[PDB]
Amino acid sequence: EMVDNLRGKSGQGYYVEMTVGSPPQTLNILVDTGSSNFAVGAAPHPFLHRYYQRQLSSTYRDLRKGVYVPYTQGKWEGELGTDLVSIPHGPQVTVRANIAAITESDKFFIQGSNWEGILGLAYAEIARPDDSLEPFFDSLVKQTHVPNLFSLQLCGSVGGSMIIGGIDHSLYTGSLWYTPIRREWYYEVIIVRVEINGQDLKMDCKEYNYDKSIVDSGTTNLRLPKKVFEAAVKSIKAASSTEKFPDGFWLGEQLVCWQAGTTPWNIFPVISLYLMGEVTQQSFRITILPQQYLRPVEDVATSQDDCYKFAISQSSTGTVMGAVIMEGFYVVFDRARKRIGFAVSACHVHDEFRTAAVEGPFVTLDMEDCGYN
Ligand SMILES: CCNc1cc(C(=O)N[C@@H](Cc2ccccc2)[C@H](O)CNC(C)(C)CCCC(C)C)cc(N2CCCC2=O)c1
Repeated sequence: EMVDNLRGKSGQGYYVEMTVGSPPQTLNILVDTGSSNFAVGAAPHPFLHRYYQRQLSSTYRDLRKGVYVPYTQGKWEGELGTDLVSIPHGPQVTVRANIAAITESDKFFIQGSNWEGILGLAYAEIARPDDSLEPFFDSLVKQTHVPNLFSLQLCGSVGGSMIIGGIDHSLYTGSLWYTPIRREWYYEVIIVRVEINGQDLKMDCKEYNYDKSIVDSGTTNLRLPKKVFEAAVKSIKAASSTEKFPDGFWLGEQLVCWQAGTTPWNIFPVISLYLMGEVTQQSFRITILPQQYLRPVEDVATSQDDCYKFAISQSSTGTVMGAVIMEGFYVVFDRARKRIGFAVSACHVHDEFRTAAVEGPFVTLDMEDCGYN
């Protein structure tokens, strides 16, 4: 009954329906594996259709502590408190959790996104103000009999499914390949190799993980360390040289459009990200097609064409495998076994020539540890 319980709009995040307070106040909350704070708009804002009204909740408890959270994009400040929370289209349980009441924000809420809050699903180590603020999932597991695990199937209006407490076999095909969660703070993993159209980038694998690599459903793009990003773009341009695009495109500052239905998918290469396996020197790879890294930008004004933005960008905080990477894959966040599984999704991207895939195992003779720290 949790299938297709996610909605969203490209580049604006995926959200699930939740209720906070008593009586229940329904709100759409963005699913974010890239942070650990559960926060909801709690005051009027230009882009908010509704918000959390603490005065109307008889079960609310103020913690008398303020909180500030800065993201890559946007930031907000609010008041900490606790209240009862439930997930209509999820496990039928009610738990008391910490909630940050957003009273001030900057470039956080998105006009027309349809969500009013965020659910940080990562670990307490990155929660603000500090790790003593128990994240929502932790509270959920402690207070209920929900297994310490959740899976996300993001599909490219959009939708998807967030299965809490288990794995839904009808949401993927083939095998599930697991990569270790290197450290329990962000969902940190290790990339051991990167290929652009079968051609290895030939780089010390530590570069791919400088200073860390994570799985973040709350970030749109595939963000790469400067060195890797430059190498990647050079290779993608080479592969697509039959057409020349302005530098602004490769910088993600400009759209590229083609007449409706004529996008030349074939001139863009497949990007392979090899992830560390559960066994020494073993790995598996997930393949990304341009249908994933060329994000469609819907606009009625430009509807005679199909327009896209390059969804691969530079980062100075490590590799971020965002939503465009997760789309088309069934991703299992097995917190109980400190590992993340990937499998081809029931809504995977593909055309008559290529398809997104999860393949393994691959072996490496190199004995180097790809971990940066
Ligand atoms: C979906 C909206 N699009 C985005 C979002 C973000 C972004 O910062 N997302 C937040 C959550 C968030 C913030 C605002 C609105 C919605 C969700 C995420 O937690 C960061 N995780 C991090 C990176 C791990 C940081 C967590 C900080 C906390 C203090 C732990 C970056 C994007 N960018 C920036 C350039 C490329 C790109 O795609 C595009």
